[PDB]
Parts: sequence; C-alpha cells; structure tokens
Amino acid sequence: ASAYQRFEPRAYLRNNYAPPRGDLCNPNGVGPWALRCLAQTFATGEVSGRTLIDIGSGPTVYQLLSACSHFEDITMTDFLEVNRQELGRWLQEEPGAFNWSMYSQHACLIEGKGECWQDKERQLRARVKRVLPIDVHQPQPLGAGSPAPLPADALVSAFCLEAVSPDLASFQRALDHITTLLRPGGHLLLIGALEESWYLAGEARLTVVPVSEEEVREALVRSGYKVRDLRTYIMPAHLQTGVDDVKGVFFAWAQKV
Ligand SMILES: Nc1ncnc2c1ncn2[C@@H]1O[C@H](CSCC[C@H](N)C(=O)O)[C@@H](O)[C@H]1O
Ligand SMILES: O=S(=O)(c1ccc2c(c1)CN[C@@H](CF)C2)N1CCSCC1
Repeated sequence: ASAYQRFEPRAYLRNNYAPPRGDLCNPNGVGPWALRCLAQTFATGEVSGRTLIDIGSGPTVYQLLSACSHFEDITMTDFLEVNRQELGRWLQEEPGAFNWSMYSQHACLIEGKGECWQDKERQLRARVKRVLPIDVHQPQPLGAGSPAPLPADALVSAFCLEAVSPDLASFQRALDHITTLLRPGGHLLLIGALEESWYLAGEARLTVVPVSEEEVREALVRSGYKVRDLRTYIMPAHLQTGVDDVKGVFFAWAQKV
C-alpha cells in the first residue's frame, strides 16, 4: 500500500482509458464490453435502491454511468486524496478535468433509451453527493461516523481489491470488510483484473494479486454472496501495452444473502 503514494492519476487514466483501451469505437474492445455488462445488469431492473457506494473510485466515473440512473444518493470513495481530487475536478466541470464524454455517449448508446449524453453527465454529477476517503483493509473501510448513508442498497467496485491486496487472503478480508457496508439483500457489482500482478501509474509500480474467475467466485461466496452473474473478457493482444500484465477482466453481479 506504500507504493500507492507515487500514484499519478493523470498517468493512470492515460494508461487505461485513452486509446487503445479507451477506443469505444471497436465493439470487440474491453471498453464496450464493460459498459455493456453494467448496462445490462441494471437494465434487468433488479438492482435498485436509494443509496449506492462505489469503492476505490480512483479518478474514474465510467463505472457509474449506467448506475447513476437508479440510486439518488451516490457515494464515491478512494484512498488517495489525489484521486478524490481529480474526481471533484470532473464533478465540478473544473479546469482540466478528464474527458469522459465518449464514455457517457457509449453508455447512452448502449442503454438505448435515447438519452442525450450531456443529460447523463448531469444525472451523475447531480446524484454524487460526496467523495469520501476509504481504506478497504480497515474492518470499517470508511470510518466511524461517515457522512455516508449506511447500509448502502448497492455497491460498485472496479479494479480495487486485487490492486490493494498482496494475496488471496488479504483480498478475501478486504472483500468481507466492504461487504459490511452492504445492506443484507443489496447488490454488488465487482469488476477486476484476472491474473494480473502489476501495473504502472507514472512513477508508481503497484503490486497486484493475480486472481482467477474461480478464486474470485469462491471468495464471493465465502464473503456471503449468491453469485448472480460472472463474466470473463480475455484481453486481446492489441490491448496489451506494458502499463501492466493483466490477462483478462472479470465482471461480477453478486447479491448479499
Ligand atoms: N486501502 C485502500 N482501500 C481502497 N482503495 C484503495 C486503497 N489503496 C489504494 N486504493 C485505490 O484503489 C484504486 C485502484 S485503481 C482502480 C481505479 C478505478 N476503480 C477504475 O475503475 O479504474 C486506486 O484509485 C487507489 O488509490
Ligand atoms: O480493462 S481495462 O483496459 C482496465 C481498466 C483499469 C485497469 C486495468 C484495465 C488493469 N490494471 C488495473 C489496476 F490493477 C486498472 N478497461 C479500460 C476501458 S474501461 C473498462 C476497463
């Protein structure tokens, strides 16, 4: 976790959300695939509620585009204040925010409700009430009296756990830790890197725990969920760029029972 002090948000984004991994024009891309998982899961209108919490938001919002139209109270979090910062920048259309419009549009495109994308970036910005600091290794990630509405009706996390835990055991605990935040019967949308062990972010060189679809599932069950849906996307050769060594990406729709 010490390494996370050299984390460069602008380089993280550059490494992962700007072409090639960021080109949403090719259907076979990982961008389209991920946004599609989210779209379809929420489209089933089974993941509803008043509040929602996004764990380890980092400096990204794509993970919330389809969600934002289902929960009025959205809470975004992250360790690094540097990330909580970059988030704010886009939340207040401040100077030099990252441009997510291409992602916004591909959410609207995929959702097919004919929504204009400026309208989606509006609904999101509006529904995100707070950007809180968080530590998944803590038995109570947020803190004691967090401004966050608990328990949340739903959880969303992307590439967090496997990137902050040094091994499967650390990973499982971290999972159980955030699971506490989820109301019983609420939903979890977990995205992540399969069999990855490192990834760059400017100066920083972060360790990752290579995990598998079975390890991730077995661990989801172990944490107390009833695995609703679990998909795997194999990273094509053209999306390997030495910013990391990821093999594929996983999507999980879990339900705390
Ligand atoms: N102890 C901890 N608890 C929670 N998040 C942590 C953490 N230590 C580091 N992080 C954050 O976990 C993130 C991993 S990168 C993932 C960013 C974003 N979720 C995306 O979808 O791309 C970083 O933003 C990092 O700051
Ligand atoms: O699969 S991605 O290319 C992606 C997105 C983010 C990350 C990785 C990969 C791998 N390293 C993670 C840190 F360990 C961060 N994709 C980028 C476009 S939006 C959906 C996610």
